[PDB]
Amino acid sequence: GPEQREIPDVSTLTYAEAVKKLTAAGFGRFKQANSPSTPELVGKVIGTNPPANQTSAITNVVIIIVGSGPATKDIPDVAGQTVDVAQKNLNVYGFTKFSQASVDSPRPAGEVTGTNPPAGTTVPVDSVIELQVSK
Repeated sequence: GPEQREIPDVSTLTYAEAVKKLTAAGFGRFKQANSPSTPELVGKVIGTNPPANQTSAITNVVIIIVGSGPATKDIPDVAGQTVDVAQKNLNVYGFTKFSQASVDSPRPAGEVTGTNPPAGTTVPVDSVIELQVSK
């Protein structure tokens, strides 16, 4: 038997599968990374550095990359309503981290004038949205 062990091809199906089977293969040295990719493949391994078809020495660090599917949303238009009410509606369908930018109030005041990124821009929901409010 070689010092190299074969990497199970169940990794492709799920990270959980990868780890358990690879653990049963004798590997205990891992390096994990995840990269944003096609959301419908979230949680599965999208690639390992040691191949599933070749045998790799068990002294090797297995670099396992997980397919990460982030929650992203387009910032909607909720301008024309109050800062408090706008954040509330937007939060339900969008983001939880807000920042406020003061813009000059000609006629509207207190009400949301718009968003920092142009409406329709899709960004990670974990990212901070800046709301343009009439000071």
